[PDB]
Formats: sequence, structure tokens, C-alpha cells
Amino acid sequence: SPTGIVLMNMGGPSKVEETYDFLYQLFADNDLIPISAKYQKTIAKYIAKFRTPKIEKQYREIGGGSPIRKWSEYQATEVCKILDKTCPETAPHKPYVAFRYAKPLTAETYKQMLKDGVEKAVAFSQYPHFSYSTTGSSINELWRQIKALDSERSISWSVIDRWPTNEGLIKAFSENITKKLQEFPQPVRDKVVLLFSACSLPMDVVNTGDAYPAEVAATVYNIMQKLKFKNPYRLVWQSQVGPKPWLGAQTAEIAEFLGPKVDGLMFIPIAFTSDHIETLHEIDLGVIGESEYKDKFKRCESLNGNQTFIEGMADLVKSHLQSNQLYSNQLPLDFALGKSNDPVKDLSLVFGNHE
Amino acid sequence: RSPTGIVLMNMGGPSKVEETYDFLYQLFADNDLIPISAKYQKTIAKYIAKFRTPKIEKQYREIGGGSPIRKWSEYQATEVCKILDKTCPETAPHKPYVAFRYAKPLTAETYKQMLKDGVEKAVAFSQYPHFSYSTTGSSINELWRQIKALDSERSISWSVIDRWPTNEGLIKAFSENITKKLQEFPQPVRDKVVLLFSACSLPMDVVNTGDAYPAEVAATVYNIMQKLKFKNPYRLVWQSQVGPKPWLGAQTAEIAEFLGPKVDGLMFIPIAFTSDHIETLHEIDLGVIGESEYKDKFKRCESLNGNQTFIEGMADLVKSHLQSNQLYSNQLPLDFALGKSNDPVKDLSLVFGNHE
Ligand SMILES: C[C@H](CCC(=O)O)[C@H]1CC[C@H]2[C@@H]3[C@H](O)C[C@@H]4C[C@H](O)CC[C@]4(C)[C@H]3C[C@H](O)[C@]12C
Ligand SMILES: C[C@H](CCC(=O)O)[C@H]1CC[C@H]2[C@@H]3[C@H](O)C[C@@H]4C[C@H](O)CC[C@]4(C)[C@H]3C[C@H](O)[C@]12C
Repeated sequence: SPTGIVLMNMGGPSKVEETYDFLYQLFADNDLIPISAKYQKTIAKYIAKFRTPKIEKQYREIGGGSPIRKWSEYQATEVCKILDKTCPETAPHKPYVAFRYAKPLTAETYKQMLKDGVEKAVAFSQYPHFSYSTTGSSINELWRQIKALDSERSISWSVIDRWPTNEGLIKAFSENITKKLQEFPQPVRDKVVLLFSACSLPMDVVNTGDAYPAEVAATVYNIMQKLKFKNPYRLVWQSQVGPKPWLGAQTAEIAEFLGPKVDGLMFIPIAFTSDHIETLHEIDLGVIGESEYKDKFKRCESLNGNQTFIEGMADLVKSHLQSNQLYSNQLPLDFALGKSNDPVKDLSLVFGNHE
Repeated sequence: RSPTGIVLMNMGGPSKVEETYDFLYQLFADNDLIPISAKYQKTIAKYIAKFRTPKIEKQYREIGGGSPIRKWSEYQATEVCKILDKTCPETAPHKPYVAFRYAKPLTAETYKQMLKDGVEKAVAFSQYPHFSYSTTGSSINELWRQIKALDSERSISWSVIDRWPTNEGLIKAFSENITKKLQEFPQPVRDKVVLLFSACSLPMDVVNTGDAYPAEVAATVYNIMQKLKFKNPYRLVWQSQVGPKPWLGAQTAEIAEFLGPKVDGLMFIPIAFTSDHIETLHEIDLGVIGESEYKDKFKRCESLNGNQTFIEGMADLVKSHLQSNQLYSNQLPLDFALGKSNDPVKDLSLVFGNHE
């Protein structure tokens, strides 16, 4: 009886070649992308090819790959290597990764787990901050992928659906921020403004009651507490695209408006745990590199393989499994408020034993 | 001994219905709050306040004859100053003042009282635990103007407590009231009651300036939910939205009606102010709750008001501020860099500190 530890997120293409199919999946989405009716399938192809050149340039501009997959797997591995030493009752812990839109997709990793012999599996959403658009979709696909590949409930699932202030996280973001603050002249240090940048969200998700904005803010404040508020800081938002209004102080505009007003400025990837397109591209090449004030624009190191961070992830799964609950008590609220053309309508059915 | 001045500050409300017109004119004249026109803001304010005064006036008669803000402010100042007198003998006697941005006594009024009383050291104590430029930033700008206008000698040395989202007593007091209000729900349904932390909302173009408010409210929310051990589901929501512009949501009213038939109970927690006011006694008590069909599984958490744990926590907040010689937090220069104002402070180190 081995235990599946499944790191989940929306993923990125490990290689430039995987960009079309990645995009197709995203635009084929039920929930998020505006549904014609049945016709995502069709029209999603008609936009993936349209947008595949531009996003391909980008991934090539950072080394021809999204680092999400390697970093997901690597994390999932050291987690289980501590897990198998820390929770014997649960061992063996077999690491897995399953992305909502990149490879390996949810179906592709479910069948691997089924041939592999896992009996209970932990859907460990790699987002410390639940949003229905992220950790909701990843769950709602898992349900579809449970009714298909497993209509007689061989694998018993739970889900770590958020962890905004796990202390390995909070602590790893400090130290990192402090050590990235030491790259600054030193008479400036304490006046560098820590700009915490989270991927944004349409206002129409925000206005449903989504948990994501406040849960990000909880992580920021906890960091600044351990930093004893040495520095100024603001939580701002990046990655706005499309025509509808999105959330709150666009990261790029704030840095411009501040550039000629500040001795310096640090960017913090507050809402993801490894480098990906948002860090290596949008900030490094896009917000920092295309800027006059680039010499005072520095970015804090992403979490990735941070020893302190991975151990904090370890104790999180450790304490999730040993306290034997299937999901946080926010999750029924999350799904009652979220909007989706095909939703989990009972998380009791989805997680736990049902053979 | 000379007294050191402890000045609770917030927008205020009209103590009596006859102050409604003055209060509304003050509010609609404040271009930091509702930007209409560089030049004619104060004539236009005159009109709007003539127009909307009888509607607001009836609303206050419906909750009992006026805003209890002033009463609770002055009561908190007094109870806090009397803790400081035992706590901070070095700056005793502590003399309590209140100064409201639009109500009476206004900040000009309260300043003049302070000069006359001989105060030489004063703390602008913003009663908002969550800084917003349109409340605390605007209030700081008002104080600068009264600095120049009434006190060019710089008789008064000012500091400001410009925020305090996770003061311990405030967290605790909220947790005690939430737990206490939850006793009024049966028990098999208690852990299912949804705690809706309801904060007054922001126009999105204010949010989009990088205003500090929404994220700081969320810090209080999460800290409270930590003290409660996440026993209940909770969401942070926003009320008091008006009119055409997109505001921050979700909206308290529409979230409660959507959730109504799906929930065992809703609790509304007045997370962003410290006493009863129109928001709680009218908009929540009478509107979202009084007029709902699920109104018997709807309850509001008691405001902090005179809560001792909250008052003791405010006392420590001031005591810690005095014994620190911080004129203001490390956030304030950033607040002012991003805030939008036609008459901003510009140079907070001239505003606060000795310049006698
Ligand atoms: C005359 C002045 C514009 C002069 C100018 O700068 O060109 C205009 C600008 C906005 C106007 C005001 C606003 O429209 C609000 C009020 C509207 C009422 O019709 C009369 C008084 C009232 C207060 C107006 C008086 C006058 O029409 C104002 C004051
Ligand atoms: C008086 C005016 C319109 C009243 C009416 O509909 O008749 C209303 C519309 C928006 C209101 C404001 C916003 O709702 C937000 C703030 C909420 C605070 O509780 C009081 C001041 C506060 C700044 C409000 C004061 C005032 O009553 C306003 C300005």
C-alpha cells in the first residue's frame, strides 16, 4: 500500500515544443474560458495556433523551457524522501506531479498511479493560496478523472487545498528577502520597498467571493512580521490580460510610477513556489530589463529547492495525513461560491474511501 | 504638568440629526475622498449636501437619533488615557481628545482646544486599524493644514499611529465577540456558521493605486481566524458600495443573499471599524439582516465599542508607540507616494516631530 503525493498546479511546458497542446488545453477549459456551448474544443484550436508563436518566443527568451515540471518533481521527491522517514505508517510515499494544462496532465498521471499500485493519494495543490480558478479547477478535473479512470473507487483521495502561512514557506521567503536585500548599497537597504507580486485574477472571480486575494495578503503580512517591518512593502498583482477589469495595482505600473521615486525596489514571487514564466520573463526581462531604473530593480530568489522550504512542505503533508481529514473546512464554502459549468457537487463523494 | 494629547481620529458621524448637513458638506467637499473638480468642489458639495441631507437624516432617526461614533470615540479615549496614566507616568497626565474628519468636533475645532489647553506633545491616533489614503491619508492632510493654519510656531509636537492591523487586544476582542455571538446559534449548526468579515469597500480606482487598505484588513481577518483555530468557514467581504463605479467585492449584501438558502447561519463581523455606526446599526442590522428572508439564521457580531480587551489593547498600542520614538510607520512615506490628492502632505518629517 504505497501513498501517492501528487503536487498539482496549472503547469507550464517543459519544452518549447509543448506550447501548442498546453495552450489548447487552457482554451479548451470549460469553467474559466467563456464557453460558446459545446464548442471550446473547436474554437480552442483556432486560438492556440494564433497565440503559439508569441508565447513560444517567450519560453525561448528564458532558455526554451518552463521550469515548473522539474521543480515540481524535484520538490515532490525530497518531500517523500522526508515523508518516508517521517511518517512510517504511510510509507512508501511515491511522488507524483499532475498539471491542469501542461504535461503530465491529470489523466496521464492518474493511469500511472493506477498501474503503480497507489491506494491513497494526496492532491497537494502547490498553490499556498486557494483560488477557485486554480485549486478549484485542479479539483474539478480530478473528479472527472475519478469518475472515468476509476468508477469503482480504488484510490482514496484527500487534498491539501491551501497553506497560506506554513512556516517553512513564511521563513523561506524571509532569509531569501533578507539575502536579496544585502545586494543593495547598504545605506539604502531599509528603504527598498518590498513589492510582493502575485498573479492577478479577473474582478469577476474576485467578486464571487474567491479566497485568493485575502489569503495572499495573509502570507505577505506574516513575512513582514518576521522581517519586523524593517522595510516598506505593498502587495500588488501581475499577469493581467484580456479585456475585463482585473485586480488591484498592476505590478508593472506600480514599479514605473515608483522607479524615479525610490532608492530601489524588490520583487517577490509571493504566490508560487518555483521559477516559471512569471518570474524569468514578466519580471526579469519585462518589468526589470525593459526599464531605465533596472539597476535599482532587483528580484528575490524563487523558492524552488530551498531546504527550509521543502522541510516546511514535509511537515505540512505529515500533519495533513496524520490528522486524517480530507479537506479544509473552507472548501465547501469555496465550491458553493465558485462558478463552473461542471463542478464537484459533493466533496464527501470525491475524497475519502468509497470502494 | 503639561498634558500630552491623545487624539482618536476617524471620519466621525453626526451626533444629532441637525449636524447631518454640516457633516455631509464636509464629506463631499473633501477632494481626497470623492474627487469632483479641482476648483468648484466646495460649491458642488453645498448642493449635494442640501440634496441628500433628508435621506441620511431619516436613516439616523431610524437607528435612534444619530451616530454613536462620537460617544464611543470619547469613551475609548478616556478609558485608554486612564490606563496610560498608570502605564506611562513619563508622559502623564494623558488628556483625551477626539478629532473627526467631517463630524464635530472637527480637527480644526479640536486643535484649537489643544493649543488652549497647553498640549505640547500629541499623538494623532487613527482609529482605523487599516490604513487607507481616503480616510487616514486624508485625515493626515487635514492635520497638516491645521498645523499651518493654527500653529505656525509648532507649539505641538505630533506623531501618528497610522495603522495597527494585528494589535493583540483587537484580535482577541474580536475573537471573544465572534465566539460569543456564536453561542446564539444552536450547536449542531455552530461550526457551519459562515463568518462573513464585512469591511467597508473601496472604489476600484482607489484600490488600483496600491492603497494599503484591502490587504491590511485581510491580515486582521486571518489573525482572528488563527485565534479561532479555523473552526468555522469564513470570507472577507465588502459593504457600503454605492452607485455606478466598480467597487471592491464581493459585496456583503449580494453574497449573503446568494449564500442564504445554502447556509445554516451567517455572522457579519464589523471588521474595519471599532464601534457601532451607520454601517452596523442601519446597513447591516436593518438592511442585510432586517430585510432578509433568512433573517433568523442571520446574526451580527457585537461591535468592539467598550470592550476592555480592546481598550487595554489600544492602551498598549499607544504605550508602545510613545516608548519608540517612531514618528510614523515605515509604510507612511509609501502611502503618500501612491496616494492621490490635490493638496498632499509632501514631507511627513515636517508634519510630525518637533519643529518649534
Ligand atoms: C459656473 C461653473 C463653471 C464656470 C467655469 O469654470 O467654467 C459651473 C461648474 C459646475 C456648476 C455647478 C454644478 O453644476 C452643481 C450645481 C447645479 C445647479 O444647476 C446650480 C448650482 C450648481 C452649484 C452649479 C452652478 C454652476 O453651474 C457651476 C458652478
Ligand atoms: C451621501 C452619499 C449618497 C447618499 C444617498 O444615496 O442619498 C453617500 C454615497 C456613498 C457614501 C460613502 C460610501 O458609502 C463609503 C463611506 C462609508 C462610511 O461608513 C461613511 C462615509 C462613506 C464615505 C460614505 C459617506 C456617504 O453617505 C456617501 C458618500
